[PDB]
Amino acid sequence: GDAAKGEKEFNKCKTCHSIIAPDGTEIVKGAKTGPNLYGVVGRTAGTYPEFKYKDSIVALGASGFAWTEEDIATYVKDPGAFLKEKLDDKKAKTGMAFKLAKGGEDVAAYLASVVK
Ligand code: HEC
Repeated sequence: GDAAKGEKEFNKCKTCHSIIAPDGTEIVKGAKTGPNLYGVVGRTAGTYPEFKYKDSIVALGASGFAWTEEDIATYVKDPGAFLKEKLDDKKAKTGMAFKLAKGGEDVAAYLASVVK
């Protein structure tokens, strides 16, 4: 995907999220309302350190759910619904009170590029 467009598009992502360098330097000085996305790619979702997740997203992760580029790209288009679906649960609420039926694709590539 267009990692460059992903980077630009990240202007929205960072409203809640951020991206951190391996050493801890706050590269994307965004918010920390959502789990800092650096290294989301391949991660077992709800398990990033120092982040107050919910039961749903954590359980999804615990069920052996890993964030692929595809999954990430899809998620942003239908968060909450994604959880509800894959967890086969009704009460699978998400903190992400935001959706976007675009960006996901390029942003996923950007995240994949960023995990260095
Ligand atoms: C503010 C509201 C936003 C915006 C604009 C975006 N996200 Fe995203 N996000 C947000 C919260 C509060 C949470 C936590 C969910 C929970 O219930 O705990 C999330 C979570 C994610 C995740 C999950 C990652 C993980 O499991 O560790 C992904 C993936 C994710 N959000 C990605 C993402 C992208 C690519 C965005 C770009 C526009 C984006 N979010 C925006 C809150 C918010």
